[PDB]
Amino acid sequence: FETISSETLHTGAIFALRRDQVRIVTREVVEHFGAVAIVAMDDNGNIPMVYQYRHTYGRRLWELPAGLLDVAGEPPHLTAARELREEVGLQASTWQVLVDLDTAPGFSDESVRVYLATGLREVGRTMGWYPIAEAARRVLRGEIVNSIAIAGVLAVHAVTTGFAQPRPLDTEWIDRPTAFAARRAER
Amino acid sequence: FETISSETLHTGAIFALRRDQVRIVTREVVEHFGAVAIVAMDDNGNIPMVYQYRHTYGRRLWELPAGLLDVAGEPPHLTAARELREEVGLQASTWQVLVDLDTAPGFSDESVRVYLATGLREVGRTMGWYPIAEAARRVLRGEIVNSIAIAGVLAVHAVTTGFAQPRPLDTEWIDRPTAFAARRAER
Ligand SMILES: Nc1ncnc2c1ncn2C1O[C@H](COP(=O)(O)CP(=O)(O)O)[C@@H](O)[C@H]1O
Ligand SMILES: Nc1ncnc2c1ncn2C1O[C@H](COP(=O)(O)CP(=O)(O)O)[C@@H](O)[C@H]1O
Ligand SMILES: [Mn+2]
Ligand SMILES: [Mn+2]
Repeated sequence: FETISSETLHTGAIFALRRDQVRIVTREVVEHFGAVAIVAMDDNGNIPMVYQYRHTYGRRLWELPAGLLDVAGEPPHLTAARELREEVGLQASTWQVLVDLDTAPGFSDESVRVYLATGLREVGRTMGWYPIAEAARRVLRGEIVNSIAIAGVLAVHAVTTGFAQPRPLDTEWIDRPTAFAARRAER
Repeated sequence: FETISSETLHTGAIFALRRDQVRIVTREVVEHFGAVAIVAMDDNGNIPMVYQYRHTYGRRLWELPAGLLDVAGEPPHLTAARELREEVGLQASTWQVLVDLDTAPGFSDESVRVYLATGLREVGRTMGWYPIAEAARRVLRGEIVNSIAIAGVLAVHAVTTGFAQPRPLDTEWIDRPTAFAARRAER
């Protein structure tokens, strides 16, 4: 395939809308910053989750601590470590890559890197703590629907059961977004 | 919270962009049709997956058979049964709800219902067949990143391991989108 022409329709606060012609076909893309989420597992197999209101659905959803990659030039896991601290007041000595997910491949370039933080330390000075098995059962019961949350909860669940393994921080993040950030539409 | 004012910025082919003022805060929302995906598991624990090019990432991704809810008034599982047939040429006698996922809760109202189709029959007249365990290991290895795919693969993996259970077709789909379809911006 090949992009014959790109046309920017709208630039917003956190994303930009663009319309391209391909291969001929029309493809409207939503350029996003990209984001990072954290699955902080403690010594007893529990992870913290936040209950946040999502205007898109008009209700609160259970999710993993997460943030947008809106900090130009800042390393993803640095962003992730900051959000973990600010969201649930936790510092972690060990960071690994749990799972990368492309949220809506159909119309957006957003990709989210989910980290697995361990060696937890309570620092600083709404949310709840869930045993991984429960968080997982909550997913399968529809109580956790946020795609990022589902991916992280079930991934660490595969790890906690010995089925799979975490990964190094230098693991390549293939689809990390760059378009919107490259615009640098701020001043 | 409360929407003080909604402003439609752009209506596209498969989604519409809208900007609302809330509670005051600005929230730009991408109205989507919603979609359905299928995890068709055969008598031996294998599921079919398609390899499709995603312009948003400029490469091909491994995904579950899926379709947009662009068929006005058509029941979701009917849409799902049609896509399963057209995508991998399979008919299924048993349909259950596996998992619902809200793709990018941060800026879109898109929600996807993932079904678990069993009692498979090859009908009709690129894709591949994967043992659930492998598909799962592929997710944890980053070879499967599509959020819908990750959610479906790992969910059916929790079911195949006896950890969780599928669900009835009448299971409420809380976040099923309605905004864009309610516009009926076609003729
Ligand atoms: N980002 C986009 N912008 C404009 N049209 C899109 C689009 N993404 C998909 N479409 C389209 O919507 C219709 C069906 O698309 P797909 O069957 O590729 C969706 P799916 O497998 O990605 O869920 C096609 O006719 C095509 O116009
Ligand atoms: N859909 C949207 N439209 C306009 N601004 C948005 C937005 N979604 C989030 N923002 C915002 O981006 C900044 C941080 O947002 P959040 O920390 O709520 C993101 P996250 O937990 O949803 O990943 C806020 O200053 C706010 O403007
Ligand atoms: Mn956040
Ligand atoms: Mn499709």
